[PDB]
Amino acid sequence: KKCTTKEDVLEAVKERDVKFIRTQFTDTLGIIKSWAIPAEQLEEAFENGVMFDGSSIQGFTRIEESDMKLALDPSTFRILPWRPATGAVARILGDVYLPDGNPFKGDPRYVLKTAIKEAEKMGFSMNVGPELEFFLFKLDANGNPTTELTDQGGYFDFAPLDRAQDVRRDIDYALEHMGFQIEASHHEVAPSQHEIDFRFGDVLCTADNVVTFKYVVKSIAYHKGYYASFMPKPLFGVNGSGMHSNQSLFKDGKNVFYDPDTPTKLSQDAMYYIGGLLKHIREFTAVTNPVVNSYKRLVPGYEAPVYISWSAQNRSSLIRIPATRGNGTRIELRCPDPACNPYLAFALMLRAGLEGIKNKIDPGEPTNVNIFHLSDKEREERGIRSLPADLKEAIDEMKGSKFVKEALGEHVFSHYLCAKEMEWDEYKAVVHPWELSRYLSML
Amino acid sequence: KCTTKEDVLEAVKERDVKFIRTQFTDTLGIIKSWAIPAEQLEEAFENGVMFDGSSIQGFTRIEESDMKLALDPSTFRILPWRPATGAVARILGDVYLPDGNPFKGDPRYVLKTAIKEAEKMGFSMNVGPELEFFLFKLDANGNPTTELTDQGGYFDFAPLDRAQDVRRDIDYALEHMGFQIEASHHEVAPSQHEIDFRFGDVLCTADNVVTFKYVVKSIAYHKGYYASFMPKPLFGVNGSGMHSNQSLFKDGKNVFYDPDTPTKLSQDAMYYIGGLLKHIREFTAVTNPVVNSYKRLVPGYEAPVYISWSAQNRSSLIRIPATRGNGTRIELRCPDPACNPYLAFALMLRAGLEGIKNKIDPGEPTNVNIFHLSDKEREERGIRSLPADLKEAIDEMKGSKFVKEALGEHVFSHYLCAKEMEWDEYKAVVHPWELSRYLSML
Amino acid sequence: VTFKYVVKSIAYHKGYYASFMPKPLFGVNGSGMHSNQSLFKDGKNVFYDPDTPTKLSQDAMYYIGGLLKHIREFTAVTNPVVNSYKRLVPGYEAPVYISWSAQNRSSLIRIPATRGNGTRIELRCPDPACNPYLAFALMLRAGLEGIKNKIDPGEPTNVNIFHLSDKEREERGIRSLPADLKEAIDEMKGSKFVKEALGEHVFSHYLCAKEMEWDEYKAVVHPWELSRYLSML
Repeated sequence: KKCTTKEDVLEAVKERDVKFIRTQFTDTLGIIKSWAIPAEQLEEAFENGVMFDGSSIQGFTRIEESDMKLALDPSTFRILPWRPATGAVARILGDVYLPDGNPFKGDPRYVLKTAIKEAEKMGFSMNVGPELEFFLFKLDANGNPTTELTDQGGYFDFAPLDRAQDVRRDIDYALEHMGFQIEASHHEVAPSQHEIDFRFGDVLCTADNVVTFKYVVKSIAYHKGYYASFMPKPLFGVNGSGMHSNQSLFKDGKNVFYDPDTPTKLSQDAMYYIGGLLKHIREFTAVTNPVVNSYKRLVPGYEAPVYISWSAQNRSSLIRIPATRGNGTRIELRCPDPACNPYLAFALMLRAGLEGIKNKIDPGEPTNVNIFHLSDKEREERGIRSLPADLKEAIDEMKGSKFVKEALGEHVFSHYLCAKEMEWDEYKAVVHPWELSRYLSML
Repeated sequence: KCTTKEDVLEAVKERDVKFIRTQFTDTLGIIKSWAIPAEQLEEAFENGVMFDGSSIQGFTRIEESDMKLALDPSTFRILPWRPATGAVARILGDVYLPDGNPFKGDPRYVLKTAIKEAEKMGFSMNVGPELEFFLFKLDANGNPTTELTDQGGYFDFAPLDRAQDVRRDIDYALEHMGFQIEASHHEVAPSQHEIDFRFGDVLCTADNVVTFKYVVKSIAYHKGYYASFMPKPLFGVNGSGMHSNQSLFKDGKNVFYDPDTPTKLSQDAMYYIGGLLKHIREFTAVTNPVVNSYKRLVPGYEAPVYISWSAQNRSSLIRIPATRGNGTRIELRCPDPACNPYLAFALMLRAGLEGIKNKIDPGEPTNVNIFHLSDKEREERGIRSLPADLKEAIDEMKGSKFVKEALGEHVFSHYLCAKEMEWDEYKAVVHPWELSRYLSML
Repeated sequence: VTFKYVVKSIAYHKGYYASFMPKPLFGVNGSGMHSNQSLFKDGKNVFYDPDTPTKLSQDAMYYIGGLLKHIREFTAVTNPVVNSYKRLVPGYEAPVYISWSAQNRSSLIRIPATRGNGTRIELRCPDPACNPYLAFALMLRAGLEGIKNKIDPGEPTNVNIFHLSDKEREERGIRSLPADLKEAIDEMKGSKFVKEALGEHVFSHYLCAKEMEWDEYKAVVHPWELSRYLSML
C-alpha cells in the first residue's frame, strides 16, 4: 500500500518493527548524505521538522546560513531491503527550509523541483529511465575495495557462474522487492561490468531512486564480500561506466515526442527538445561528468561518446533515439556517468530541452556515420563539435554559462565550480607513476 | 508441458519463479543472457522485449541494433538450482527487427531455415550429441586451473573422492531438468568426462546444448570445481570433441534404414554421407571455431584429422554405428564443444540434404588406419585432410558458396571477420616454447 | 659465423647474453640481418651507370627482378625458424611485402643513395638465424638469373604498403612473404630453382628437418591459449 500521510508512515513503522529511519539527501557535488533517527523520535520529526547543519549540503567553505530544517515527506518513506537483528530500516526524504521559513535554494532536489515547475508552467511533465552501469570487484583480505575482477565475461554473457552469480541475483532481488521495478539487467562489455535498467518514471521519484540504488547496491555487495564501484573509469583499456538517461515529456499522459503523422513518427517538439539539449550540453558537462576520472571514460574506442551529435540509427551518438514509438517514445543521452548528482543533471537536461521547445531550436541534421573515423575537416565541415576533454575544460565552459547559472541558482553554481576548481588543482600537481615509467630512464 | 503463455505464468506463480533468463548465442557461439524479473514476464509475453542487437552481431558495424525478442512459451525451463530469493528459469524466443521481419543474424534463425528447407522434402532431423569436458580444480582465489581431479582413463570408475559427488550431481541436475541422459562415462584423458544425451529434434537439442554448458559450469563452480569445454586444454592427452549423431526421418520412418540392403543402410544414407564429405572442409571453421581447436585436430588421439567414412574403423571422420532400425544414425566426429551448435547442426543438415538432392556418392569406406599410411599412400586413396589451423579453415570457408548461402551473408561475413581478427592476434604472439627452443640456440 | 660466437663468448664472460633470436620480445622490433650486395666485373661496379638519370644500370634492375621472382621460394632459408615469422608481422622494421624502391626505406629491397663504387642493393628480410652461406648463395643465384633472363622488376613502390587494401595491393600486384614456416616450407618444397642452386643433398635434408620442426610446434598448447580460452569455454 501507498504511504501518503504521516499516520500511514507511523502505522507502518509499528506493524513492521522499523527501528531506525535514515534521511536521504545529496550535497552540491552528488555525495549521498544521511543521518539516523530512532523510530521513537519519528513522530516528533513529522510535527516540528528536524534541524540539521546545512554545511552537509553546502560545505564548510563560507560563512552562510547553516541551521536548516528538514520537513519530512511521508510519501518518500520506503523500507530498505535488509533486516538487521535489531529491526527493519527505512529511508525518507524531505524539503529543506531556512530559519525564516523559505526553502533552501542550495538543495539539489529543490533545483530539480524548480525545473519541474517550469515544465509544468508549459503543461509538461518529464519521465526518465536511467541505465546504471557498474563494476563488481573483489574485496582484498582486509575488506578493502579493489579492482580485482570477478569474471572475464563480455557483453550480455551469462556470467558470472560462481559465487558472484548469487550476489548479482541478490542485488536484483533486493531492488525489485524494495519496489524499484527493474526492467532488465545484463552483463556489460567490460570484464566484471553490469547494467541494471530502471523503469521509466516520474523524474523526481527517479532521481530519488538513483540515490537509493547507489547505497543499497553497495551494502548488498559489501555484506556478500564484494565491491560495487560506480567509478566512471576504474580500469584503463576496457569500457567505463555511464548513466544513459532516456527521457520524454508528457502532456497529461500523452507522450509529446510522438506524432503519428510524420515520416519518422517523432514530433516537432521532440526535435526542438533535442536542439536545446545539444545547444547547452557543453556548458554543463561538468555536471553530468563531474570528476577527473569522468574524462578518462570520455575518450575514443569504447561505449563512451565524445562528439556532439544526434541520431536514430547510430547506436553511438551523444543523443540516440530508440525505435520505440507511441507512449514509449524517448531520447537517450549517453554522455553522463554514474558519479553525477542526478538532481542537478536531470534538471539541466529538462531546462535545456524546454528552451529548445520554447525557442524552436532546430537540432540540425543527424550524423549517421562513425564520427571517430572522420577527419577534422570533415568534422569541421559537418560542424561536429566535441565535448570538453578534461574537467578543467568542462569547468571553464560552465563558468561562462548564464543558462547553467540561471537553471542551478547562484548558490549552487558558485559552490559547484569552486569545489571542482579545487579538485582539479589538486589533481594537476600530482606526479604520476606513469611519468616515472616514461621519463626517469630517459631524462 | 509448457504450451501457452498462460501455462508459463501459472507455473511461474505456482513454483515461486522470481527471475527469468533469456538464452541465445552470438555469431561466434558465445552464450548470451539477460535477467527478467518475474513481475515483468506478463508484459514481456504481450509486447516482446526490446534489446540491443549488438549482443548477437557485435559492435564493428553501423547496422540495425534495436531488436525485439518474442518469448516462446514452450521453451520455458526451470534451472536446477533453488536460490533463497526464489526459483530461476530460462526462456528462448525469436528475434525481430523493428520493421517486423525476422532478424537473419540470429544463429537459431539459421537453424530454423535449415529445418524449414528439410521439411520441403518431408525430412526432419534428430540429433544425439556426445559432449566431452574436463573437470578441473580451482586455485586459492576461486579461479580456473588445468589441475587434475583424477588420473583415470577410458571408462574408468573415477573419481572416487569428493569429485565423485560433483560428477553425480552434474548428471543428476541435467536429468532432472529433463535432459534424459542415456549414459555418462570417464573419457580417455585424465579428469575427462563425457555425457551422452537421448535423441531429440534438432531444435530442442541445440537449445539444450546451450543450456547444458552453463548449467554444468555453474554446478561445478558451486561445488568448488571447474568444468572446461576447451578442445585441447592439455598437451599430450586427449582433447574434447562434440560428436554429433544424426538421423533423418520421413513419413515416420528412418530415412537411413533399408532392411533389404547388405549393410541395411538406405541409399539416402550414402548420399547424406557424400554431402557431408563434400562440404566439411568448407565449414571446419564453424565446427572447430577457435585457435585451440586445431591443437585437438592433430594425429595421435581420438580426433579425426582425415576426411573419410567407415563402419568398421571407429576413428574415421564419419562413422556408422552398428545400430539399425529407427535408430540408424551417422556420427560426425570432428566438431568440438566451442562451436555454435545452431550453426554446426544447420550446416550438417544442409550438407546432408545437398548430398541427397544431388545424389552425391560417398565413395568407398576406409577400413584401415589412415595415420599408418604414407602421404603418397593416402594420396593414392585420394584421402584429404581437415584444415591444419584456424587460418586454413577460414580460407576454406571464405571461398564457399554453400557455406555463404546456408548461413546468410550477414552471419557469413561477421563470422569470418571476427575469426580473422582472432587469428591475426594469435599469429604475432611469441610463445614460451620459442624461448625454450631458441634463446640459447641462436 | 665467427661473429656470432665471438660476440656470444665476449658477452657471456662479462655477465651478459647476446641474442640472435629473430624476435625474442613481443611488440618491439625484431632483429634482421640486412644484406647489402654489389656485383663487380673488371674492377667496376656492375650496378652503377653514370649515363642513366637514376645512375643505376640495366643490370641492377635485372638483378632486383631476379631477387623478387624467387624470394618467396627461399624465405625459409633467409628466415629459417618458427620465430622468424613473429618478426615477419606488420608494424616494425621488418618487411612482409615483396616490393622494391629507393625513396621508401621500409622496402623488402632498397637501393641506398650511394653511387659509384658503393652502389648496392639491400635485402631486408633475412634474420641472423639464417645460414649465411645458403642465404648468400641463393641471393647471388636469384640475382644472376635476373641478369641472365633480363627479368624486369616492374615499378618501384614508393607509398606506405601497410596503409593499403588487399584490393590496392591486388591492383598493384603486391604479394606477401610466407606468413609462417609451414607456408615457407611448402613454397620451397616446390621450387626447382632452389633445388638446383642448393643441390639435392642440402635441399632435402633442410626441408625434412624444417617440417619436423614445424610439426613439433604446431601441436603445442600455448599459455596464450589458456589465458584466452580456459575461462571462456
